[PDB]
Amino acid sequence: IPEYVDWRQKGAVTPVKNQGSCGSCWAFSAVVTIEGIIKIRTGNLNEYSEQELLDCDRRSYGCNGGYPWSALQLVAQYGIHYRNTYPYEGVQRYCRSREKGPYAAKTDGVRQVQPYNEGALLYSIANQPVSVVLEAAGKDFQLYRGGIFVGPCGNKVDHAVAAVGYGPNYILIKNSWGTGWGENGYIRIKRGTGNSYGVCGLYTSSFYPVKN
Ligand SMILES: *[C@@H](C(=O)O)[C@H](O)C(=O)N[C@@H](CC(C)C)C(=O)NCCCCNC(N)=[NH2+]
Repeated sequence: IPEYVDWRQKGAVTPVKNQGSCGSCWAFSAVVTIEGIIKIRTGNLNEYSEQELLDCDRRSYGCNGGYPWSALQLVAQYGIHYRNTYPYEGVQRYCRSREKGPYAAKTDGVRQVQPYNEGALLYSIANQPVSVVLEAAGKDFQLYRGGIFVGPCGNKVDHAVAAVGYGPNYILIKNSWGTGWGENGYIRIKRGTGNSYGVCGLYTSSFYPVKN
């Protein structure tokens, strides 16, 4: 795998989004991986519905948090609608996937990256955007403005995001806190420290969709 990966340069990453006050990051994270794998497999970049996963993933807890894996499993089981068809409302409502017509995309399955292994995650990122989790509760992370972020941060993960690239000393992360946070909505998080957890627990729980 190469020294640098940046799926934005490959046209596989949609504009940065803002989840608002709702604890829906798990759905945003899942959607970035779906947008990426559909572009990789089909050549088209489309935006998908975070709101649909928020409403319809019965394993997750709406705006009270949830599971990227469960959201990805829903897309493999059933499918997902375009964002335009099922736009983001920032509040969990009744699942409306039966009343929105046929699904726009469908995946084949969901695979977990071997946890607590930076190279395994880099290998995954070299193939496609990956859903990852990190500790975002620290003000150091909350106030991040740019550069390669080293912390301070612990490994009490609480926030799902998406890894869309990497370089020799960082992993490139698409956050869901709007374009005014970080580097136009992104953070570069230091890698190569030899911590198994990853900086801010970044290697704790990583999933990606499979699409034949
Ligand atoms: C993300 C956010 O917008 O803050 C959101 O809180 C979330 O997805 N949290 C996850 C933490 C990481 C993705 C690991 C989470 O805590 N999920 C667990 C489900 C919520 C807890 N239980 C209940 N019953 N609500």
